Amino acid sequence: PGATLCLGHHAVPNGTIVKTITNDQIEVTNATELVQSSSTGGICDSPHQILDGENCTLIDALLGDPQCDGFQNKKWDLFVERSKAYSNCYPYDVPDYASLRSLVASSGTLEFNNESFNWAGVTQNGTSSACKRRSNKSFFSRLNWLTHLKYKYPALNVTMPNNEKFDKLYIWGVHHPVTDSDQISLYAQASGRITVSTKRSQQTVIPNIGFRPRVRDISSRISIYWTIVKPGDILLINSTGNLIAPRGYFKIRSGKSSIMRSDAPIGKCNSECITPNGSIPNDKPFQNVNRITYGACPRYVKQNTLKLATGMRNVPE
Amino acid sequence: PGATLCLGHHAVPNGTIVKTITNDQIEVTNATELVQSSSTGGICDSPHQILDGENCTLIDALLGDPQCDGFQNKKWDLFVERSKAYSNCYPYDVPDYASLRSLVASSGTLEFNNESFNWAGVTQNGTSSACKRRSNKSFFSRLNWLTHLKYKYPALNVTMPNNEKFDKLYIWGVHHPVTDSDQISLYAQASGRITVSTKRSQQTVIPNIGFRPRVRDISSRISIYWTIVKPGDILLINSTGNLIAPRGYFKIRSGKSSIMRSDAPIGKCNSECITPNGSIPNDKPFQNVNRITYGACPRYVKQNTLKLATGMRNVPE
Amino acid sequence: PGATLCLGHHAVPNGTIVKTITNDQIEVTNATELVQSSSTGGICDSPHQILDGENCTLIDALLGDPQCDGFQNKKWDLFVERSKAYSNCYPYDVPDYASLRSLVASSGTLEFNNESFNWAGVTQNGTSSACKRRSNKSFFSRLNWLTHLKYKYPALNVTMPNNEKFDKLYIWGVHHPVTDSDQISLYAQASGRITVSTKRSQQTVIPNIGFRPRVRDISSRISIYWTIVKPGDILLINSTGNLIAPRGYFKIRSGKSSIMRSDAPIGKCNSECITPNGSIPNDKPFQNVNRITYGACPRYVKQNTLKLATGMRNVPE
Ligand SMILES: *[C@@H]1O[C@H](CO)[C@@H](O[C@@H]2O[C@H](CO)[C@@H](O[C@@H]3O[C@H](CO[C@H]4O[C@H](CO)[C@@H](O)[C@H](O)[C@@H]4O)[C@@H](O)[C@H](O[C@H]4O[C@H](CO)[C@@H](O)[C@H](O)[C@@H]4O)[C@@H]3O)[C@H](O)[C@H]2NC(C)=O)[C@H](O)[C@H]1NC(C)=O
Ligand SMILES: *[C@@H]1O[C@H](CO)[C@@H](O[C@@H]2O[C@H](CO)[C@@H](O[C@@H]3O[C@H](CO[C@H]4O[C@H](CO)[C@@H](O)[C@H](O)[C@@H]4O)[C@@H](O)[C@H](O[C@H]4O[C@H](CO)[C@@H](O)[C@H](O)[C@@H]4O)[C@@H]3O)[C@H](O)[C@H]2NC(C)=O)[C@H](O)[C@H]1NC(C)=O
Ligand SMILES: *[C@@H]1O[C@H](CO)[C@@H](O[C@@H]2O[C@H](CO)[C@@H](O[C@@H]3O[C@H](CO[C@H]4O[C@H](CO)[C@@H](O)[C@H](O)[C@@H]4O)[C@@H](O)[C@H](O[C@H]4O[C@H](CO)[C@@H](O)[C@H](O)[C@@H]4O)[C@@H]3O)[C@H](O)[C@H]2NC(C)=O)[C@H](O)[C@H]1NC(C)=O
Ligand SMILES: *[C@@H]1O[C@H](CO)[C@@H](O[C@@H]2O[C@H](CO)[C@@H](O[C@@H]3O[C@H](CO)[C@@H](O)[C@H](O)[C@@H]3O)[C@H](O)[C@H]2NC(C)=O)[C@H](O)[C@H]1NC(C)=O
Ligand SMILES: *[C@@H]1O[C@H](CO)[C@@H](O[C@@H]2O[C@H](CO)[C@@H](O[C@@H]3O[C@H](CO)[C@@H](O)[C@H](O)[C@@H]3O)[C@H](O)[C@H]2NC(C)=O)[C@H](O)[C@H]1NC(C)=O
Ligand SMILES: *[C@@H]1O[C@H](CO)[C@@H](O[C@@H]2O[C@H](CO)[C@@H](O[C@@H]3O[C@H](CO)[C@@H](O)[C@H](O)[C@@H]3O)[C@H](O)[C@H]2NC(C)=O)[C@H](O)[C@H]1NC(C)=O
Ligand SMILES: *[C@@H]1O[C@H](CO)[C@@H](O[C@@H]2O[C@H](CO)[C@@H](O[C@@H]3O[C@H](CO)[C@@H](O)[C@H](O)[C@@H]3O)[C@H](O)[C@H]2NC(C)=O)[C@H](O)[C@H]1NC(C)=O
Ligand SMILES: *[C@@H]1O[C@H](CO)[C@@H](O[C@@H]2O[C@H](CO)[C@@H](O[C@@H]3O[C@H](CO)[C@@H](O)[C@H](O)[C@@H]3O)[C@H](O)[C@H]2NC(C)=O)[C@H](O)[C@H]1NC(C)=O
Ligand SMILES: *[C@@H]1O[C@H](CO)[C@@H](O[C@@H]2O[C@H](CO)[C@@H](O[C@@H]3O[C@H](CO)[C@@H](O)[C@H](O)[C@@H]3O)[C@H](O)[C@H]2NC(C)=O)[C@H](O)[C@H]1NC(C)=O
Ligand SMILES: *[C@@H]1O[C@H](CO)[C@@H](O[C@@H]2O[C@H](CO)[C@@H](O)[C@H](O)[C@H]2NC(C)=O)[C@H](O)[C@H]1NC(C)=O
Ligand SMILES: *[C@@H]1O[C@H](CO)[C@@H](O[C@@H]2O[C@H](CO)[C@@H](O)[C@H](O)[C@H]2NC(C)=O)[C@H](O)[C@H]1NC(C)=O
Ligand SMILES: *[C@@H]1O[C@H](CO)[C@@H](O[C@@H]2O[C@H](CO)[C@@H](O)[C@H](O)[C@H]2NC(C)=O)[C@H](O)[C@H]1NC(C)=O
Ligand SMILES: *[C@@H]1O[C@H](CO)[C@@H](O)[C@H](O)[C@H]1NC(C)=O
Ligand SMILES: *[C@@H]1O[C@H](CO)[C@@H](O)[C@H](O)[C@H]1NC(C)=O
Ligand SMILES: *[C@@H]1O[C@H](CO)[C@@H](O)[C@H](O)[C@H]1NC(C)=O
Ligand SMILES: *[C@@H]1O[C@H](CO)[C@@H](O)[C@H](O)[C@H]1NC(C)=O
Ligand SMILES: *[C@@H]1O[C@H](CO)[C@@H](O)[C@H](O)[C@H]1NC(C)=O
Ligand SMILES: *[C@@H]1O[C@H](CO)[C@@H](O)[C@H](O)[C@H]1NC(C)=O
Repeated sequence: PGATLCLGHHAVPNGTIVKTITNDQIEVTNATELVQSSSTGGICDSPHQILDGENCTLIDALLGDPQCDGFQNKKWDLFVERSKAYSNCYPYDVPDYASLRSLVASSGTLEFNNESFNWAGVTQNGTSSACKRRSNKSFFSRLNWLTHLKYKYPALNVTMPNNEKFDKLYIWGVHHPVTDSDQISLYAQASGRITVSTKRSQQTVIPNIGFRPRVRDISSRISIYWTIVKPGDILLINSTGNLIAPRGYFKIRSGKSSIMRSDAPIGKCNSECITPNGSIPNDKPFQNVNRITYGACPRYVKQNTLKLATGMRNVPE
Repeated sequence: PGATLCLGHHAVPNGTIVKTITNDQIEVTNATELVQSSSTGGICDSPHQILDGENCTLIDALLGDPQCDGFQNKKWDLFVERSKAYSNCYPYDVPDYASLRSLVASSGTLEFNNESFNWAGVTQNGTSSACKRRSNKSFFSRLNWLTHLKYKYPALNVTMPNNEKFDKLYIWGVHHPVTDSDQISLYAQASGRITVSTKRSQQTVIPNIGFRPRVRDISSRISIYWTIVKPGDILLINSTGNLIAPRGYFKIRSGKSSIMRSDAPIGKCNSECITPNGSIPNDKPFQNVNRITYGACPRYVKQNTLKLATGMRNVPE
Repeated sequence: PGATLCLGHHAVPNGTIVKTITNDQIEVTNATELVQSSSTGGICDSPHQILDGENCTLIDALLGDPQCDGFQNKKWDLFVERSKAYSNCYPYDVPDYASLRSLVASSGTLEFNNESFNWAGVTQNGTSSACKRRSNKSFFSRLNWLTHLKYKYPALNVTMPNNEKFDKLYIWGVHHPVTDSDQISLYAQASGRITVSTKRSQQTVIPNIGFRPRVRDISSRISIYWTIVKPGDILLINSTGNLIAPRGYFKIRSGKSSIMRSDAPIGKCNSECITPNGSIPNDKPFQNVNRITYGACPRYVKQNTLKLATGMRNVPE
């Protein structure tokens, strides 16, 4: 009689369909998903330092809009900007806004140091009803609106050396009055011109008098500029009117900081990978949640699912 | 005696040489080409909506050059710009020309709506011998050259609200006269200044009087600018001279539209993939016709040919 | 008794560890390194034409700084800029500096042709103590500082046609005086304005009078601009003061030329691939020396080492 000895392999009743080089649909005993397609819906507050902008854009927190005083000197790994954020100060624009936003986001700090600028012969600390704190007329916290003193505005020619070991970021502005009579009532002369320079750079800006549409009841504008001053260099401000003066400088650092637009709530939890949709697990190599990511994240791909076989071909009985 | 039974495989007299991981030249029984290397030489007019610019650049058709009146309100999937195209109106430049061209190309429409701007106290509809229609002096169809009325040009301070559900694109310009006497004869005052603003943006432009080389016998210039006005925002134009005024707005859409430089003829045929060389079949995954493509196109690669084996190794008798 | 016949394969005592799809560490009999991780430390002077900038930036050699007279009309495949390089002429800036540097680097030539500009009614060849040659006051070699003649500066309205078969690059500038009295003592009128145009382009620049920090004892500045003039086009310079005039044009070529920042010494040797660290062998497909490369170079990758098996699995006795 003898015996029979059969060689074989396992199978399962419930196999999984995968793709190969030669077949778009072949059943294997087991597979694992390589694309992360879901988020928790919230941004975990750990392990990255998250700063929720709430009502404030980064630039409003920089300039010191009345709703953003809580942000002074704060640092972040990720600044989260909300779609509802709105400005509540004097109407302004920033030529190159995207660049200033980027460079501050990347620096990751609003650390500010006051400096004693000698604004000889002018009135300091100008305020406006378009920028209230506690119903008092106010202004951007980090800027100094200079105006005439006893109907004179003598030329400014003011220096601030950088004797630090680090770079300084200066934010400053030019005021564009609505009319020629406004120009005279504020600055006591028919126009201005502002030149801000260092040993290696120069910027001159001309105020442009005229009407813009009313925003928070103001038809004038402020235009915001910035200047970086290296160790051993010197800031020189030379102006005859219309200067929205710096009060000091911001520290500028380098590191891993960034900014993200999201309306996702911040939660008490721990996740390395942040998207605008919320944090996502990062076990998988790929994800199709969002191209926008921050941290140790799977790579964004177009596919919904990619199944990696983890077993043999399934050949059921 | 018994029998002999031989196992074997086919071969062909005429095999094809392919590349593998271990051999740059191995003969197989059959192969297929994966790189499309030829075009028909013409651009098929289907299934994309093709607009042949003929003598007109997109920007000339936008502004309304005399040779481009046939283009009014036309739409396209692909605007085809010809190398022979030339301007036949007042000499102009567009700071950022590439961006205006891109944004209009991408929008895919020249749909224009006239609006009633109140140009109180000036002469409208200025014309020039450098921009003829039917030998009559004329001007860009979408722009309004304003000049003095009875040797006065009172300040303009004109508003146009956007109460639509869509964005409006405004095209406007500044006239740079050749001389101080030209400035006075056109605008009745020594210079101009133009500020165009919205609630969220502002542009001011200064005319610059002086000689440029003659183009179509004109040594002055026009510089072209644009402004996008969102729903609920308001256009404000404030100027004292030198304004080349808008007559209305263009619709701005988003979609699949673009622009291509080509001298290929347009034919009555159907092809999904367009290159400057002409339409190409899109059965193959790769092509080496042109990096510039539009539609469902193979991907551009450097290789002339890539042969995919579709049979076994060929081992002839 | 009979015989025994055993089939087998070789092995070595000293195998090499490689990575595969299924194992990060498997021993093979032999392998070869695919990542170049070392340089010689010097830049080989062959086979590319190397131009060592020594104390000169490319832009200083272009303008004709006193330390850069040896560079006149030189050509390069690779211009090497040293970190110690410094300027020793009148303090200047170049709006778009990076672009002018790039376009000259890419052109690969400082070939300069003088032209006879008719500067009727002004003093030519102005010099300064901030730009010495042999202790004599001097100026940038390729620029012409125009000033008043007998306390007059009549308007300039000067033409230079391009009747060549090639494009011309013109470099020119605007002088920004420190004070209103300086403006008058140099140019005999209260301000300037410079318009440089062609048939297809226009640039106007306004001088901006004021103090900048002293650099080589000068608080004024020069701002440098450029203009390309095509065959058949015409350069037109129209100015009333503050013009730092061109003396001629540079040739502009296209080809394989570039620029690199490096402090590596130049040696007498032959290597196709240049990095800032020095030349590297290019036998391997990859390298981790520097992302910055010039010539026939391996591709930059993050890995230190990638070992390609060149033998079987090593199974020692
Ligand atoms: C089909 O094939 C897949 C892939 O091989 C198998 O999935 C693995 O299953 C094993 C055994 O259950 C898993 O091992 C466990 O992993 C946990 C950590 O999870 C990591 O990866 C997952 C991915 O989903 C993430 O959730 C997470 O962030 C981690 O990165 C460990 O915590 C587990 O530990 C447990 O056992 C150990 C034994 O020492 C103890 O220390 C602990 O007490 C603990 O209880 C465990 O190691 C493995 O993660 C799975 N891999 C993947 C990729 O999912 C399936 O099991 C297989 N299915 C079938 C039916 O055969
Ligand atoms: C060497 O190997 C290649 C690849 O396997 C073989 O090429 C295939 O040959 C078959 C049979 O001739 C082709 O099948 C036919 O395809 C036509 C559609 O063409 C598509 O792909 C080509 C690519 O060149 C494009 O021109 C075109 O845009 C399409 O995307 C069909 O129209 C044909 O239909 C005919 O038969 C069917 C049968 O039902 C009928 O419905 C119709 O009446 C009609 O007459 C047909 O299906 C196939 O396209 C080829 N593939 C490729 C990639 O070229 C070679 O045959 C082989 N050579 C040898 C000697 O063995
Ligand atoms: C482990 O596996 C590797 C890869 O197979 C083997 O390395 C090869 O070894 C052979 C024989 O020594 C080498 O052949 C020689 O190449 C020289 C040119 O070098 C090129 O590549 C190297 C890469 O390091 C560069 O240095 C160089 O820039 C070149 O691009 C030739 O000059 C040699 O010529 C000599 O022999 C010929 C015979 O005709 C004569 O003409 C000359 O007189 C001359 O003396 C020779 O051809 C080959 O380059 C190596 N390849 C690589 C990638 O390194 C190892 O040998 C093997 N190790 C073991 C223990 O088996
Ligand atoms: C130049 O044109 C602009 C735009 O048309 C004019 O601005 C408008 O000025 C009026 C009058 O001051 C403003 O009216 C005010 O509206 C507020 C808000 O409702 C109200 O509280 C005030 O009592 C007053 O009615 C109007 O808001 C403003 N419009 C815009 C769009 O800014 C400007 O007056 C013109 N200048 C001249 C000199 O004519
Ligand atoms: C750059 O800073 C300097 C230094 O303050 C400014 O120059 C100074 O400007 C003032 C006011 O414009 C000048 O005073 C005026 O002089 C005229 C001439 O007699 C007189 O009529 C006026 O009543 C007034 O006194 C002053 O002379 C001048 N100083 C120098 C050294 O030139 C300059 O304005 C600043 N630039 C900018 C853009 O702000
Ligand atoms: C400032 O310089 C420019 C450039 O040299 C001068 O422009 C030139 O002006 C002359 C005289 O009007 C133009 O001549 C005309 O040429 C046309 C075409 O052949 C002809 O039909 C007319 O009868 C006349 O001869 C010339 O085209 C023009 N050149 C350029 C390059 O634009 C300008 O006159 C100078 N301004 C002053 C105030 O000197
Ligand atoms: C922005 O729009 C406003 C409103 O039209 C413009 O302001 C107005 O400009 C005119 C002409 O410059 C001023 O009239 C002039 O007043 C002087 C002073 O007495 C007089 O000598 C002249 O004969 C003439 O009548 C008008 O007062 C002024 N209105 C206001 C409210 O300031 C302004 O020019 C526009 N800006 C631009 C850049 O166009
Ligand atoms: C406007 O402000 C600037 C910046 O504070 C003033 O520039 C400074 O001017 C002084 C006086 O000319 C310069 O002093 C000189 O220093 C050199 C080098 O040590 C020395 O050789 C001279 O004998 C003299 O002491 C100083 O360098 C310069 N500072 C800077 C940073 O540029 C300018 O004077 C002010 N203008 C007015 C009208 O007040
Ligand atoms: C562009 O080039 C033209 C041609 O040279 C310049 O125009 C000319 O400018 C001069 C000086 O500004 C004018 O002469 C002046 O005329 C007035 C008016 O009577 C007189 O008071 C002065 O004493 C002087 O003679 C000349 O008339 C004028 N020519 C023309 C045809 O307008 C213009 O300045 C140049 N533009 C630039 C930005 O440099
Ligand atoms: C995460 O957020 C993104 C961005 O909003 C979502 O992608 C959008 O999905 C909508 C449909 O819900 C589409 O209309 C848009 O085209 C998508 N936007 C972009 C920018 O691609 C995405 O669905 C979200 N994913 C998850 C898993 O929540
Ligand atoms: C399609 O058009 C392109 C662009 O003109 C052709 O590519 C050029 O070919 C010429 C030689 O005829 C070269 O001198 C240029 O360097 C190429 N230009 C570019 C931008 O790469 C191409 O040959 C055409 N292809 C076909 C199949 O017609
Ligand atoms: C070649 O030069 C590069 C650039 O300086 C070197 O890369 C730097 O290495 C230092 C450490 O020595 C790091 O701190 C920097 O982050 C690196 N710089 C950049 C820009 O990546 C590199 O080490 C040199 N390689 C060799 C083989 O000499
Ligand atoms: C943000 O603004 C809204 C009103 O727009 C207000 O209800 C809310 O209290 C503000 N949040 C903070 C944190 O100030
Ligand atoms: C301006 O305000 C600050 C407080 O913000 C104060 O320290 C300073 O004395 C004020 N200066 C003047 C001139 O009013
Ligand atoms: C285009 O211009 C040429 C002359 O340059 C003319 O022959 C042709 O008729 C024009 N085409 C159209 C469509 O107007
Ligand atoms: C300007 O021209 C248009 C026709 O293009 C006409 O409707 C309008 O009445 C003209 N306006 C004036 C003020 O001449
Ligand atoms: C470069 O400058 C240094 C001083 O800064 C000098 O020692 C050296 O001789 C200069 N080199 C050349 C080539 O002129
Ligand atoms: C300017 O200098 C050059 C030499 O660099 C000389 O040829 C020319 O004659 C000088 N011109 C004047 C007007 O001084």
